[PDB]
Amino acid sequence: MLDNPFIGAIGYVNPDWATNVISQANQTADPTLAAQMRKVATYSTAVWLDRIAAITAGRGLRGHLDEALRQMQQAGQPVVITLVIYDLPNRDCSAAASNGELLVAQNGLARYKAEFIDPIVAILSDPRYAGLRIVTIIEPDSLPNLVTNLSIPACAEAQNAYIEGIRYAVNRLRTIPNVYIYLDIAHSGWLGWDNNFNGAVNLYTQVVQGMDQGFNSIDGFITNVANYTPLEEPYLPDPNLTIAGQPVRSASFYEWNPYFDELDYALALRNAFIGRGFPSTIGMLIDTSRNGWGGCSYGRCRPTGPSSDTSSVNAYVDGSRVDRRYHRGNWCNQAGGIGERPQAAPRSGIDAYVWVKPPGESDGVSQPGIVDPDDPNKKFDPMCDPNGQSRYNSAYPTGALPNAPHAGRWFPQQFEILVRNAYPPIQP
Ligand SMILES: [Ca+2]
Ligand SMILES: [Ca+2]
Ligand SMILES: [Ca+2]
Repeated sequence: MLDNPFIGAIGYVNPDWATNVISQANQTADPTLAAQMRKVATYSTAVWLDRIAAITAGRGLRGHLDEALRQMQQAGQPVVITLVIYDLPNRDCSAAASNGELLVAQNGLARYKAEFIDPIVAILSDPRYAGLRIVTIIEPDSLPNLVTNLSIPACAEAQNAYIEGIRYAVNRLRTIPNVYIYLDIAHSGWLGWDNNFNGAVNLYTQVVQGMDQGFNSIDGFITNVANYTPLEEPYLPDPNLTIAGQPVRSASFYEWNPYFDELDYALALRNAFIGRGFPSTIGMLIDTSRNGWGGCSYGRCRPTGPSSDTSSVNAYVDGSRVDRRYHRGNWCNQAGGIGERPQAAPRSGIDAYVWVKPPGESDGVSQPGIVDPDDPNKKFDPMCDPNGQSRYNSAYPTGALPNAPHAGRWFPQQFEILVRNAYPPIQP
């Protein structure tokens, strides 16, 4: 097994995603923007397995792997393909409504094992795929809920199913020598606060210790999956900097969380885990699909330096931060921009920047009353209401873009915004 599966391999390019990008480019009048979109279509994105049907629907898992083989033959070098394993029972428990098809109280764990993990493992075990590097991102929005959201019944009731399900997934995937396993661990705006950070380190250490190969059962962790938090806040590098008598982390946007960005957070987690007994061979991934924050939205353009307004900590932070969301918890259909392109080993301790969430795919439908004919499990979430307030702090708007289709479906208005706001900007 390699120390870093992203070194010496090219990323899988999903033709089904690229087809959507190119279709929009062909319908885009501005020749420069259209050319930028065509360039975007050449980049590598992860394949999401978000329900049992996803295993065989369309080209299916085998189809993507066969396509990866073709790209590998064509390129004359290894291909690394990223798969998102995302179907735990009581999935996304902190939402009032789960889009997940499996329920803990109705044989969810057992079905997760037999009908989701098992057939995935059988396909990945096919000797035909031995030449690939297969990266599996394990269950976004699962374990972090057990740190912060146990007050929510759906989360508290799912605890042991999450633990046993993730252990089962990793234990089975570890039997396949070219599978590289990264556990999802949210983002800095979720687990950055001291109590959450320590709670997460404790929890993930317990979860991994109980796996068959203990601390050797995984290859590392991933942050920022499907979120927008920047890699770096270059103009807020010191969370303890005093402005008007107070440290900048005390700003309303941060609420005393000292982690303003994903590099600080991912590297701190990695060091903490190594301190708990994980081998230094672990590496972190960060999803940079939508965290560039170029262009302008939410009443601001990207800052080009620390704010000149040192009159209050809020004025300073709000004028200095690259993440210009109204509130850090605003996760749905944000007017952000594409971030750093997928790349291997950008920093010591970081295995790669990856595009896990595929840019252009919706985070959720923007209003209730509309049922997805292909998945009646997908349900409107008020965080996606362009006219609504955040459920985490009602003083702030959701920031969600209007006219969004159901989650996973192509959202051309956001895709155009994501390309225009790319940082670094897309070059045709
Ligand atoms: Ca490694
Ligand atoms: Ca089965
Ligand atoms: Ca920083």
